[PDB]
Amino acid sequence: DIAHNLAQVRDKISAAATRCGRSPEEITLLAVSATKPASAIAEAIDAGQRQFGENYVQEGVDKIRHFQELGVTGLEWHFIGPLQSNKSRLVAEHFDWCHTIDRLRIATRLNDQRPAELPPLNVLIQINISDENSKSGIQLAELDELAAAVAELPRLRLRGLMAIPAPESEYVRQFEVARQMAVAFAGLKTRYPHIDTLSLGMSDDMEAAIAAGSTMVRIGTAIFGA
Ligand SMILES: Cc1ncc(COP(=O)(O)O)c(C=O)c1O
Repeated sequence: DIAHNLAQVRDKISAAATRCGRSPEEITLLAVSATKPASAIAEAIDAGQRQFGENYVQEGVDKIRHFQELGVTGLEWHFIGPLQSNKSRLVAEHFDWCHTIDRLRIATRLNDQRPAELPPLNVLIQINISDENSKSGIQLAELDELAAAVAELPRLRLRGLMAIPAPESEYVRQFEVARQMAVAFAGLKTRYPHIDTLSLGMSDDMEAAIAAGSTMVRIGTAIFGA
């Protein structure tokens, strides 16, 4: 039951925020609807969910067109998958957020392809904080340079950081890795304008990420099933 699962997930978010002295409103729930049908999204919308994350461009754009066509207003779509240059125009024309900026050329393409009448595309720079197997994300040492370049792109808005840590079962390591991101986020936030988003945490490490300072958790399985 999607409605029931949304309520249950929001309950555990709220508790984890309150337990570590944070307001529940500090945490945005991003419902990851990738691989799920539009009808499952429509259920979530009827249950009050408004922010959806998609991993594949054409799948996401098709859904966005579907709900725009029903005149369903007020949604926020986040592209959270790796972005190839040949699909950037579709992202730039349809999505509200992109979490996976890890090279300047893809950001400049998105900026150039973003219609001027739209709001600037909110972007996060993706950090490979702990996954030796992943091709995605930059090293932290590259952050200052990339953030500076991205920040001048007028049709993008740099909002913060994202990371997909390597899978980790120990709470202690989940926390310390998320803290590495939170420290980097805080340092960016002191010099850059409108840094307010740390996209960090999924179903299995949600509590450590929230304790560490995440502002946005990306939940799929716990809402829609795997
Ligand atoms: C970036 C990102 N966030 C979240 C998820 C899903 O998280 P979970 O199903 O563990 O809640 C995935 C896709 O599986 C993902 O690629």
